Amino acid sequence: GPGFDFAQAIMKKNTVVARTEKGEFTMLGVHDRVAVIPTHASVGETIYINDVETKVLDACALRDLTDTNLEITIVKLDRNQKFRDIRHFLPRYEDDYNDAVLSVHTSKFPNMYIPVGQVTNYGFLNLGGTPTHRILMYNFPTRAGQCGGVVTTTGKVIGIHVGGNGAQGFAAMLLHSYFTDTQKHHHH
Amino acid sequence: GPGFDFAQAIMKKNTVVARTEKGEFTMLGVHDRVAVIPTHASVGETIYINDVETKVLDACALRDLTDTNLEITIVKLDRNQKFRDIRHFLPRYEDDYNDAVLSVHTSKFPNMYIPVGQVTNYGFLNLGGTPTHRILMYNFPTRAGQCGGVVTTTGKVIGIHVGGNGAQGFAAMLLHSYFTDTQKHHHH
Ligand SMILES: *[C@@H](CC(=O)OCC)[C@H](C[C@@H]1CCNC1=O)NC(=O)OC(C)(C)C
Ligand SMILES: *[C@@H](CC(=O)OCC)[C@H](C[C@@H]1CCNC1=O)NC(=O)OC(C)(C)C
Repeated sequence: GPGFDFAQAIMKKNTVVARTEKGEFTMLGVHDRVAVIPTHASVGETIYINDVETKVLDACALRDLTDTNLEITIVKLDRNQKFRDIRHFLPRYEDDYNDAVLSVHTSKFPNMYIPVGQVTNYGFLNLGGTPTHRILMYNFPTRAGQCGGVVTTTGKVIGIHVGGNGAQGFAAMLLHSYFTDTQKHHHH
Repeated sequence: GPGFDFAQAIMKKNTVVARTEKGEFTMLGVHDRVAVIPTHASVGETIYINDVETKVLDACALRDLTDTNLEITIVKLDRNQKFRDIRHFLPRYEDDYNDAVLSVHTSKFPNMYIPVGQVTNYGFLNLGGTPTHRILMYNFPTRAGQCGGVVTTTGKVIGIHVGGNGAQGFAAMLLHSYFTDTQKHHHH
């Protein structure tokens, strides 16, 4: 019994449509003015958020300690509204999951929910020719237009959709420690 | 709070993918080997059901007593499996509804759910140049590929999706009396 109600609460308060030179993506807002988007979106210095041109104050394309793409880009946005803080719904650790929902919020699909079933910690993925780590996999035929879609179970936001091979879909994990209010160094 | 669980139970036991010369449509099975599909599908003497070629034993393109298109075609299929009988979930009368779900089951979207919000008894619609009666309307930007999609609230199957103008979506009603085990006359 997929957590449709939870998915819908997340979509309603915590997603916007983002558009870059690469097209539209569902965008999950995490806290304050911080959101995520797949790294293949190629975030620049500005982005459209619900068709409003918006200054990108920071964009961090995450990579692990092997210097490998994680496919998550964290963005800080110059806008007035704060996102509801949903960090407490992010998992602490890598995990497998049951009965997940993928939800999309784009111009073409402003509110759509797809039960993808079981989600497994998959690991390595050649993503459009880019070596990528920390991938989650579900046996569902996801399509173009669903990148950035949010993967939830009840009470957890576990990843965002980034790829698919026609039979399976792939999400980059979200972990709680990606967003903890932290320390000082030169990142660009 | 949309009835996602109800929608999912209907999709799981009572839909198949149907494909005609016009493309793929979600197809709702109602009872025995009787199903529905939008009249614009142009059902012939055979149809594909989950990619299996299937004899169409009867196809009745419903019209009202003004001789106007209702956009429902009832089909009787030569296949082994019986549909779970869901006639008791069909409304008796025309009505307006709250918080409906539209669900799609095609090759491209084998399982997708879209909350469309309020559903109003709309009446007349010029559907792709065909005058049509008994239409339901929802303020949601439905797209090509969603025709045949099932419109539910908890406990009722109220219509199938047939059209849209980019801002609103339109479904043809289903009424309980369309499927009551009835009497004798020449219909073709
Ligand atoms: C989401 C982004 C997209 O559609 O970009 C257009 C090129 C894509 C989702 C998968 C496409 C096929 N099925 C999917 O679930 N991801 C994507 O295209 O990844 C790259 C690496 C850009 C090819
Ligand atoms: C469903 C059938 C379809 O896609 O046929 C391809 C021509 C269509 C749904 C609407 C299209 C735009 N938005 C919709 O919600 N219905 C449709 O195209 O109706 C006709 C009468 C065939 C034009």
